[PDB]
Order: sequence, then structure tokens, then C-alpha cells
Amino acid sequence: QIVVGICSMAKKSKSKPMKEILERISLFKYITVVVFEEEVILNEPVENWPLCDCLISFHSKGFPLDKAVAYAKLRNPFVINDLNMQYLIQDRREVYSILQAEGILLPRYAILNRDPNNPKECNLIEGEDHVEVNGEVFQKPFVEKPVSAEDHNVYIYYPTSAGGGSQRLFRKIGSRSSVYSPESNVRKTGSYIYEEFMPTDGTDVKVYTVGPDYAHAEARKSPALDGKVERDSEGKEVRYPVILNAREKLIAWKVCLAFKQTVCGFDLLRANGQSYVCDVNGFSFVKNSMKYYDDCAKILGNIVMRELAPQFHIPWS
Ligand SMILES: O=C(N[C@@H]1[C@@H](OP(=O)(O)O)[C@H](OP(=O)(O)O)[C@H](OP(=O)(O)O)[C@H](OP(=O)(O)O)[C@H]1OP(=O)(O)O)C(F)(F)P(=O)(O)O
Ligand SMILES: Nc1ncnc2c1ncn2[C@@H]1O[C@H](COP(=O)(O)OP(=O)(O)NP(=O)(O)O)[C@@H](O)[C@H]1O
Ligand SMILES: [Mg+2]
Ligand SMILES: [Mg+2]
Ligand SMILES: [Mg+2]
Ligand SMILES: [Mg+2]
Repeated sequence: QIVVGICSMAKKSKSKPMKEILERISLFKYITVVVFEEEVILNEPVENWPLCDCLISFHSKGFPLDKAVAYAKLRNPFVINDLNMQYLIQDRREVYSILQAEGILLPRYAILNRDPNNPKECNLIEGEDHVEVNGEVFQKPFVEKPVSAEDHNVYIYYPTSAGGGSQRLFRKIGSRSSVYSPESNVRKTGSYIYEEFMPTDGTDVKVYTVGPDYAHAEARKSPALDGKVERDSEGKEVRYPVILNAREKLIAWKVCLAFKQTVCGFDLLRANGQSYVCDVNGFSFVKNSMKYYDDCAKILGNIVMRELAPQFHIPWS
């Protein structure tokens, strides 16, 4: 049997989408799935981790990426989602630099780095209705993102013409994704990316790749609006249908290969007749789509078979 190893925190490994997809991958005649126990990932040295021929491994809060990297170096499996790139995906400055190198449209932005060892002072000038970051002017409205991609405390600053103040986004807490603050002054501690506000129809497009030639998209209400989460009868966030255009399918192809993440979530802003990438999240499954479960398991199983069938001497056409 070809062994597919799943290496992630239990919250991910035991998620509904993961269980649905692993059950379908196991339907492949020559594939066996081994899900690495969280206790083993955290507390056992990598030399005691299970063997696999193909490794599906991804960082989330609490995951020891250093260990996953050492395991891949030790055992040299076929890696679906590159582990070294998952360090860069944690840093919005590294994400944006990769997108730029790939000729991918993204909001105009500037980085404000505050050295806490070298705070003689910042390169930031603030007016009522704009900031200047290393000389570059952002008129309100503009967006302020922590450089840490794991920190979801993204602020939007409104112009005087629209009543001033700010919208403070955060990781969903039940009914809410953002709240208005009367505060008009930017944050004075930390490092941030400042970017131009892209005007959408009030929705974000979420894109989910399975290799560079498959991308499911769906839309949700922007947290940049009032911050009230729309939930269905079953208490799941309301999703709106999306079909990607030819330009957007090319963006998905580029993001998947540039970040070396077979399974990759990213966000698109449909604005000014174009589509801008504002976030790359790495490993992410579509939630509550049976057809996605079917398609994702079939593509990942076929990738494994195409890559490893020859050295296993298994017929594959
Ligand atoms: O907010 C939710 N789930 C989110 C995950 O949070 P966890 O439940 O895993 O903590 C989050 O994971 P982290 O970034 O917090 O680790 C990530 O799920 P992912 O691991 O599949 O990426 C994210 O999706 P993205 O933001 O798209 O990465 C999910 O949000 P939903 O897409 O709303 O389910 C929710 F509470 F489950 P819902 O019931 O509101 O969907
Ligand atoms: N330049 C922008 N213009 C307009 N809206 C933006 C912009 N950047 C971000 N947003 C909005 O703010 C939301 C959060 O920004 P995003 O960079 O996706 O944050 P995050 O903290 O990485 N979220 P997540 O998708 O869960 O990882 C987006 O979904 C948009 O609705
Ligand atoms: Mg099987
Ligand atoms: Mg994540
Ligand atoms: Mg996002
Ligand atoms: Mg993100």
C-alpha cells in the first residue's frame, strides 16, 4: 500500500471536512491513510512518528512546524503542501512580496516596521484623513493589517466625509466579525501593512484550490460592512455562489504553485472591474460541500497515484 500521512493539530485532523475527505481517499485501492495523533506530534521526537510515502501536513495555532520540517528531511516523503513556505505564509509582508513577484494584482500597500529595540521613532506621519508610510500617502478609507497573518485584528479607517472612526475586524465571536470604534488615530505600537481600501459589492470571494487546475469559490458578507454575521437555520455562515472568470482561474493557478500549497485558501476582492488578492491562508478545505469532498479526495488520490504508482509498480493510466 501507498501510505498517505496526515500531520496537523487534532482540531484540523478531526474536523468534519478532513474526516469526509480521508474516508473518500481511503476508497483508493492502493492507498492507506495514517492520521498522526496530536500527542505524538507534540510530545514524540520525529524519529518515532509513523512512516508515510506522501505527507499532507500544515501549520495552525500550536503546531510545531520545525518538527514537521525535520520529519520531511528525515523520511523524504512526497509533500503535497510545502512545509518551509508555511513559515512565509505566517508573515503578510512575505505573502505580498510573493504575490508581487507573480504579477498578481493586490492592493497598493506599504509596510510600517517598528523595531522595539530601535524605537528612536517610526516612519509614519498621520493627518485627520490620511497616513504617510515611508513617504507614501494613503487617503482614508485605508486598511491596517498586523504583519502577523495569524493576527486577525485588521482595522479600517473611515474618512471625515463618512463620519470618521474605524471598523475593528476580529476572528468571528458568535454573531459578529467586526465593530465600529469612534477612534480615528491609527495604532501606535506594532508593525502593520497599510493598504488602499478596494470597494466591493459588500462580499469577499473565498477561493479553495486542490492543485493548480481546480478552484472552488464562494462569497460571504464582508466583515468591513457592519460586522453582523449572517447564519442559516443550522447556524452556519451564509455563503453565496461564485464562478471564477478566466483571469481568476489563472490567479488560483499562480497562488497554488507560487506558495507550493496543493490545498490552498486565499481571498479575492472583486473591485473596479478586476480581482485583487488580499490574503493567502494556505491549507483550507471547503466546509459543507459534498461535491467538494468528492472532487478534493479524487484529485488528491490521483496526485498520489500519478506521483508514486511507478516506484510501487502499480498500473495507473
Ligand atoms: O470560525 C470558524 N472556523 C474558522 C476556523 O477556526 P477553528 O474553528 O479551526 O479555530 C479557522 O481556523 P484558524 O485560522 O482559527 O486556525 C479557519 O479554518 P481553516 O483551518 O479551515 O482555515 C477558518 O477558515 P479561513 O479563515 O478560510 O482560513 C474557519 O472559518 P470558516 O471559513 O468560517 O469556517 C467557525 F467557528 F468554525 P464557523 O463555525 O464560524 O465557520
Ligand atoms: N485592501 C482591502 N480593501 C478592502 N477590504 C479589505 C482589504 N483588505 C482586507 N479587507 C477586508 O478585510 C477582511 C479581512 O482581511 P484579511 O486580510 O482577509 O484578514 P485575515 O485576518 O487574514 N482573515 P482570514 O481570511 O480569516 O485569514 C477581508 O475579508 C476583506 O473583507
Ligand atoms: Mg484504500
Ligand atoms: Mg490557517
Ligand atoms: Mg482573509
Ligand atoms: Mg488570512
